[PDB]
Amino acid sequence: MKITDLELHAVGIPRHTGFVNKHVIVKIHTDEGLTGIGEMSDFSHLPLYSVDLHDLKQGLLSILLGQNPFDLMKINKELTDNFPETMYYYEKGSFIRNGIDNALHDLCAKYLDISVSDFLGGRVKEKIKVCYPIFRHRFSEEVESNLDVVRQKLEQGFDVFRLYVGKNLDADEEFLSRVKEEFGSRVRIKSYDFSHLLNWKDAHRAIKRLTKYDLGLEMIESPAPRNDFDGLYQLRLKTDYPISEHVWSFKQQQEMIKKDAIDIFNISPVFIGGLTSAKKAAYAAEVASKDVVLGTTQELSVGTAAMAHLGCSLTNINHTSDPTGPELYVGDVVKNRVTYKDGYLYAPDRSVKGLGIELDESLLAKYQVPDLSWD
Amino acid sequence: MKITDLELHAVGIPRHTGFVNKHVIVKIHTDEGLTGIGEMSDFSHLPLYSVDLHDLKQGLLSILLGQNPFDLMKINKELTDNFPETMYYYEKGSFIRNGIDNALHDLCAKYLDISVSDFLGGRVKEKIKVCYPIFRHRFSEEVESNLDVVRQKLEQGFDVFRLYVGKNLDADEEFLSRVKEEFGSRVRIKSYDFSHLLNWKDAHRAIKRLTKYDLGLEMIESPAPRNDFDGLYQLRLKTDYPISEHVWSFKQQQEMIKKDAIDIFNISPVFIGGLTSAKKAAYAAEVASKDVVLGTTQELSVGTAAMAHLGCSLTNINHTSDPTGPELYVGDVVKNRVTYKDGYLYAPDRSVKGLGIELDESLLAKYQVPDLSWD
Ligand SMILES: [Mg+2]
Ligand SMILES: [Mg+2]
Ligand SMILES: [Mg+2]
Ligand SMILES: [Mg+2]
Repeated sequence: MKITDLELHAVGIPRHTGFVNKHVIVKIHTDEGLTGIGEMSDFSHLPLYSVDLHDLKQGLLSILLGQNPFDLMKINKELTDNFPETMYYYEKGSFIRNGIDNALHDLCAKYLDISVSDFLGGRVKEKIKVCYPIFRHRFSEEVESNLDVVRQKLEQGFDVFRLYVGKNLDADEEFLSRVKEEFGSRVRIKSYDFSHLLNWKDAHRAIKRLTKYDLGLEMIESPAPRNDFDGLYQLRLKTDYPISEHVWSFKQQQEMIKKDAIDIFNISPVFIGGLTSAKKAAYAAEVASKDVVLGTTQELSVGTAAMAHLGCSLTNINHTSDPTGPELYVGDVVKNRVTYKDGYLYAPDRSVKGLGIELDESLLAKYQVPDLSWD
Repeated sequence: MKITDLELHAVGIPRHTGFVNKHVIVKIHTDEGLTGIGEMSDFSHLPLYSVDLHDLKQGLLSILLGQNPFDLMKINKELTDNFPETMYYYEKGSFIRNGIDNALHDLCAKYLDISVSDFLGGRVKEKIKVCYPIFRHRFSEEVESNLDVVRQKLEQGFDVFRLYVGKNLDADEEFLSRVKEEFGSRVRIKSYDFSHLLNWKDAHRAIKRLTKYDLGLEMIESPAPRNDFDGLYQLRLKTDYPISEHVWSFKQQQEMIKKDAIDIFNISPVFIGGLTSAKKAAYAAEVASKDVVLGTTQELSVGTAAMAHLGCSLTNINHTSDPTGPELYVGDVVKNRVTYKDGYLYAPDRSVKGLGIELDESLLAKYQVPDLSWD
């Protein structure tokens, strides 16, 4: 069983709002005709530079050519050697490793004629609760429009949301007030995400005023600057609600563990380098008796399916997760998108081997983009 | 006075050893006909991906177009907003910001008809001591070769070196023995650099045996894994010699200051985002009563000149520095290549406005490379 070729398809799929996120669909071919598919999800994040995919295909091929796809530990070590972790949330190297590792899982699973779920440790549950995002308000005028979004998604089954806050507290508070007023207990906002915008003391004051509204609130996410472990710790001591933070590197996770800086580790394959790395992160959390939730960068169906399988295999996910990326896009590049129902993400049919998702060539072509350049 | 255009020239200049590093020469044009030149030094570092320069030029132009080059604080803020610090030693965004900010210094100085030295705080000295690098031995068989290097470079005036260690302590030890044997006090090895290869306890063991040899030893550099602040501290306590570490981000530097983890801050524009950022880092070290030394990524003449001006303006450089990049290359792209005398790097003629270095279009074209792709 050996890797014989690699394909990278750049695609740009617009969100209902207009922004066109760029992703790279991965295909790993073997000598036995089995192909693994993966997704280097959402390259549209700072820094404001873009990677040469022609050069990248060459580098990755030199690494993968002739390898046994089942050598996940060996391959991932080499990937990390070439694409180091940098303690940076949006390191493009993480997205890259993610697409490759996830494609390898699909490949191995297909080879064994089993679902990726069975390759990841099996099932603990068949679905995991997720939430839909309401991006941060900048002006009070944006409130009405977001209430429409809430009413619309609730109508579709999403009764839980997560709100990005910190930019305009008066607006944040107006929104929450309007939500409690109209929906009562029909809607829950499980997290207030500050996206690392405020210093911990400023976040403390914000938390104090926003939490006057508790609509099934489960956590406060990223309430301090990136890598501010001490600030997270101090804030955790002053806040009743669990503090959650994204895991973007083992070094960063190690520090938050050692310093008992947070309560919930937000793990997402794309930010940590793939399923192999995400599992290690989740297990590290488990060994430390810490809670976990699956985060998101807003991936398409292929990337979301990866989390569907991983999420349904973990015993330490005790809160609502975030992967609802497909809901923000007008399209995808698969024959059948991931399944959501009543605010839950379902792990693909366990009887279907591999990831349980299939690429649609006509759609790959339709959304194809020449490169990953910015606008 | 406004920026009207930008040019990015990718160049590949082979090292005497053969390896061809890639750099990007920067030209920032204005409405008054004045052009600032800069250098995005050595992109040939991991991660194993390359930046699209056509896309990069568009992104940088969108930032700089129409701006007043004297608004250094405003521009650097916008540069950092688009190219965030990542606590990673070789973040390509740092090299990018460096080239731009350095070109802005040249541009501003040219406009004012003054040397960059006088735009940076003037002169404290006219030159700074530097050292030539002896890269780490992997096999004892290499000791002979490196000894020939020392003899040749000493003959050329370089009486101070820095030795990279950690791979083969037996070899490092043999080399140090042979050098003390053949040259005695004729040569000094001011630093034993571990390049983050060993965990602090293992480095402690190495240090104990390597420092049996003291040829004007000034510091032990990077004796702990990248960002291992606690490790640096513990090692700072057990080591008599000063501990130095490279500064790659303000967050990293802030933490090393807070924990008093090191004694000497190794600052180099390329790793921190340019002269503006390097000055802030140096001043922060000064406020903290800490020493500074100028580091290097092996830049060419334009990049080295930036440090020559900077180094000669600082009051807290009390040790030998590292910028001898030009010595490793077979050529450059300037009319007046940076040279050294008796192991010293002199600040450029204070009578020459700007950086004091002029590009040579013929050499620029000779060493031109189509892109920054890997080989
Ligand atoms: Mg978040
Ligand atoms: Mg995203
Ligand atoms: Mg060093
Ligand atoms: Mg270098």
